[PDB]
This record gives sequence, C-alpha cells and structure tokens, in this order.
Amino acid sequence: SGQRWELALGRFWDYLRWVQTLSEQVQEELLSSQVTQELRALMDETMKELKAYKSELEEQLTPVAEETRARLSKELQAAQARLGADMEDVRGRLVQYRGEVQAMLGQSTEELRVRLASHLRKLRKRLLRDADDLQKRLAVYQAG
Repeated sequence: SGQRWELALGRFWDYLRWVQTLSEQVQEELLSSQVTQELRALMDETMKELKAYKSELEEQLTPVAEETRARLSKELQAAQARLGADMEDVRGRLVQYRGEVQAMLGQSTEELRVRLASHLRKLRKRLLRDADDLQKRLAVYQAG
C-alpha cells in the first residue's frame, strides 16, 4: 500500500531485475563494483526505512495483553532481520561472481552466468517470500 520502506525495496527489486538480465551492460557494472555498491545502498535504505516505520507504528498500537506484544515485536524483528540477510545474500553472490570472472583469463563466462542466473532466481524467491511475510506481520501488528 506504498510505505516508504516498500518503495525502497521496490527500487532494490527494479535494480535486481535488471541485473538478472546479465546483459553486456550489466556485466560491465558487475565487474566494476558498481552493482554491488548500488545494491548495498538500496539495501541500507530499505532497512533504515523499515526500522523507522516500525518505530512510528508503535505510536499507534492496540493495547493487547503485553506478553503477546513482546512476542509480536520479536517476531517482527526477526522478519526484518531475515529481509536484510536475504538482500545481503544477493549482494554476496554477485561479489562471488565478480571474483570468479576476475580469475578467468578472458575465457568464456557463459557457464558462470547460467549458474549465477539460476542461483539469483532462487535468492529472489526467498527475499520475496520473506518480504511478503514481513508485510503481512506489519499490517496486523497494530492490532494484536
């Protein structure tokens, strides 16, 4: 429904989708560290906005028992952490690819790319399921 953190994650998604095409332009930016620097910036923004959103949501909560509340808060924290780790895993996999190409001597990277593409598809599935889980928890977090 358009929170700042969701827009930030949206930027991350848009950039990752482009990286996933693995075109020659992508490959240029991967080999420089520009892609991983960009992903780190987008990741950091998302996390920052997520934490700020949670803090604001806490200004308007339905008062529930409190045992429940401490647990909803812990579960939300866990969900936030998962999103960050997921984004970092994407960046890390790209760092690994750059190292592999740099040790490659001008040889074909096609196989490396086929493997990277398959791996990123699975990393994206994980980040998306966690993002959806995080959103669901946030949406119900005010009530208890």
